[PDB]
Amino acid sequence: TRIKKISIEGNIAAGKSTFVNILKQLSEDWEVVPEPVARWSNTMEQKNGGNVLQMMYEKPERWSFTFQTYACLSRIRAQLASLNGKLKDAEKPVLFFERSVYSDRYIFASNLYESESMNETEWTIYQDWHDWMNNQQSLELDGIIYLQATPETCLHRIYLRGRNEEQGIPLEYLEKLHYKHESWLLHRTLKTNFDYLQEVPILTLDVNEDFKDKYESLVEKVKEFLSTL
Amino acid sequence: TRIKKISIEGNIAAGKSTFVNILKQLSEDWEVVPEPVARWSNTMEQKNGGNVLQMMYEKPERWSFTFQTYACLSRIRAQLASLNGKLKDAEKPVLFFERSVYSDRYIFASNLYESESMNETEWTIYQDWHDWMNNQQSLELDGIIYLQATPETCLHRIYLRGRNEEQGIPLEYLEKLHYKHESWLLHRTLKTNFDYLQEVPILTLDVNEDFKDKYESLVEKVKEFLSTL
Ligand SMILES: Cc1ccc(-c2ccc(CCN3CCN(C)CC3)cc2)cc1Nc1nc(-c2nccc(N)n2)cs1
Ligand SMILES: Cc1ccc(-c2ccc(CCN3CCN(C)CC3)cc2)cc1Nc1nc(-c2nccc(N)n2)cs1
Ligand SMILES: O=c1ccn([C@@H]2O[C@H](COP(=O)(O)OP(=O)(O)O)[C@@H](O)[C@H]2O)c(=O)[nH]1
Ligand SMILES: O=c1ccn([C@@H]2O[C@H](COP(=O)(O)OP(=O)(O)O)[C@@H](O)[C@H]2O)c(=O)[nH]1
Ligand code: NA
Ligand code: NA
Repeated sequence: TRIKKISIEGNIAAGKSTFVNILKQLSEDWEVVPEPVARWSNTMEQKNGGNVLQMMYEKPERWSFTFQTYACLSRIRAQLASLNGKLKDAEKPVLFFERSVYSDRYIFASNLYESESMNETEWTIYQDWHDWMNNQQSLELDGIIYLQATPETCLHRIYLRGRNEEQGIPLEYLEKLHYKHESWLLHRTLKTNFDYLQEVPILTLDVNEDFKDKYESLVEKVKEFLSTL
Repeated sequence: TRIKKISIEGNIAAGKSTFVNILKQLSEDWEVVPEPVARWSNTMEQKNGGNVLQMMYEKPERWSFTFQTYACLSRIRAQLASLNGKLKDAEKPVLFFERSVYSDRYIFASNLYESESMNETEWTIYQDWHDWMNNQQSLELDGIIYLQATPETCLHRIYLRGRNEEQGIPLEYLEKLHYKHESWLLHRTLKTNFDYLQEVPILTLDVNEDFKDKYESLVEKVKEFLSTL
């Protein structure tokens, strides 16, 4: 029938990839679109993405615009392709997106503008492109699952995941991203050019406690949430 | 009925803007989409474009990717808007595009890559974005009118038009762009990811002689060309 689209949102190393790969396995009606940036961080997209990530570590204020535009186009095409290719013989089809087009802009790109890694012209061009690129759209979300963790939990999980380039990320940065997610998804204080988002259902899940071998209660809340949509 | 789409192609100051504003007036069935870059060179797009042009004059190797992506998105939306808003009560509707999506990539963006104003990653990202952005398309061309002028004619016409920032453009640069237009539109030696372009009809017009008050013979060739499409 109609595929349900659910974004999984959360800070760096909150556990979105872990959670998505749990969900993947529990039902033939449940599919997953991993975040392109996540995969680049692990082929022509993969080659461009690896180069942009490395370039960004050196000089965020030169590459933030290029990076954000490509990260968002790569997400849009990977999401469209899952919508068109998968779950068509399924009865209650669900697509779980690792993050969204809205996190790209209102979390990451916004944060880079706010750090002066994009200048006003780059941020304005980026918003114009984003506003327009997302009309020329059937990616509209049925609901958002927020994986809520403390900055400290995420900082610990960055250490656990043990990526060289990430070991430098400081608590202060994560506390910034955390704050943006609280404003957007909990207090719902964040305005956007996407009217329907104000009324989109949000499930908030506390993932401060390890869930890798103990996720039944989280999946129960996901199944209840899905029944309301 | 079905709007016919014709790109007007030519080197800098060949006379495309002059020619398009002649055509505009000759028929209620004839509409024109000026090139966004041309208008920026004369409002939020206008403000972004002015800033990007000025930034480009200072540092082409920093802004070529940002400039080319925005110039092409601005063209795509201005072309789409003319296709959807105009010529609907008209019997033999024609839209004349000042340049195309194909000149953006195969002339300008290509030329900037070739001058090392874009690095390989920027050029590859740009081509990926272009390939994909132009599927998510009803802008396909019925025919191309090539306004063919010598580099010297164009250099003279840059002096005539008398834009401060352009008075620095050297013959060598124009000879480069000229060569690209000859390869693409005359010898048809240039390959592209747009199969149909190999078979698109091209009218070549010599505009070395001033036509502003003497254009009847050119318009006669345009009307004959249109009757074949
Ligand atoms: C790879 C990489 C390299 C570098 C950076 C980075 C480093 C430092 C700073 C602060 C700059 N300061 C300059 C001086 N000032 C005084 C203070 C500030 C900002 C950024 C970040 C990333 N990853 C990102 N990943 C996304 C991302 N992830 C998913 C989705 C999506 N859309 N974007 C965004 S940044
Ligand atoms: C505004 C502006 C400022 C600057 C330039 C510019 C200047 C110099 C150079 C050569 C660099 N060199 C560096 C060192 N090397 C040794 C040799 C080379 C390249 C470029 C050009 C433009 N306009 C353009 N306009 C379009 C354009 N027009 C319509 C449509 C469309 N898509 N693009 C492209 S560039
Ligand atoms: O309940 C959890 C969730 C995550 N992790 C680990 O924490 C890191 C971050 O998880 P993930 O990469 O899924 O986070 P994402 O960036 O996708 O949110 C990884 O090493 C996980 O194996 C964990 O040990 N227990
Ligand atoms: O037959 C012509 C065509 C053009 N021009 C002048 O040459 C310059 C370049 O023309 P245009 O701006 O139309 O060129 P485009 O860049 O649009 O090709 C302008 O000053 C025109 O008025 C001219 O004097 N006679
Ligand atoms: Na599944
Ligand atoms: Na007209």
